Amino acid sequence: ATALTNLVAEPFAKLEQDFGGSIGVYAMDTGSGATVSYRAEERFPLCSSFKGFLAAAVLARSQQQAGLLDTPIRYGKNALVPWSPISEKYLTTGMTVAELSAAAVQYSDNAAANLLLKELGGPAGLTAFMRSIGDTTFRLDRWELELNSAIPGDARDTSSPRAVTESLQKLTLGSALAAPQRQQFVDWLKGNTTGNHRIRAAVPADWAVGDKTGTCGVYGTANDYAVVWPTGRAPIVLAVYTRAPNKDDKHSEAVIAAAARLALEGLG
Ligand SMILES: *C(=O)N1C[C@H](NOS(=O)(=O)O)CC[C@H]1C#N
Ligand SMILES: [Cl-]
Repeated sequence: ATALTNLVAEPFAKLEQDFGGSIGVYAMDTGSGATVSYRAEERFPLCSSFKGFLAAAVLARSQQQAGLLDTPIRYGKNALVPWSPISEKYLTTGMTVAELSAAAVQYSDNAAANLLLKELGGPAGLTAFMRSIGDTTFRLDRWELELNSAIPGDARDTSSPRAVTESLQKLTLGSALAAPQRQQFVDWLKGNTTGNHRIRAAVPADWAVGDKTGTCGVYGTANDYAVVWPTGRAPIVLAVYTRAPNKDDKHSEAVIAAAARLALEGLG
């Protein structure tokens, strides 16, 4: 007999009632292969969460371009956009590709993400990297900040929780990348600073977590994805995405953390 997915689903539905929108969740236990899935194939806006996959695409590029990571990108004023706290600090000097990548992942630095997008040939460059690892769902169309609009019905700049999770698993645990680059991706995720009230809030403090958040700032639209390493057990890969129908519906970190908990607890 298979899982009773109605029973697995029930507490997510309840959560989304008080939230006033939609929650998408996919979790995969890499030990057992068990999964939790709720609206896991619906599209949700990526917001800043594309920046993790961006860093991975940069790492993929570096495999073929020795020293790309230690190459400084020296930029002007036009690179800068709000929510770019690290790239703003280094305007007068520049930042290496590695530094920009760390800033994109760990501070969700907007300007740094746009600078790296330019290196890959724009949003379409990153989408093409995702297609190269078999993600047919992911689509990044625009740049920071336009990609944050999160307008109801817009398929631009979205993916599914499931596709996010499968791609995250390929890049962090599978061999999609070479082992040094894979470790570098994990290290960047592990050092994220913006995720303490989301998936990390659901995980025992002594378990290692790498994550990337997104917060569009409208339409209740926010997210997190992560790899979790329970001590002495196979890692878990999961993604939690939200949206809501009104522009002024608040997003909620508590809801994200609650959905992560339900997902993690439901794996077996
Ligand atoms: C991305 O979604 N961002 C970047 C920035 N940081 O928030 S995040 O949730 O940590 O990713 C502010 C909100 C939004 C923008 N712009
Ligand atoms: Cl400029």
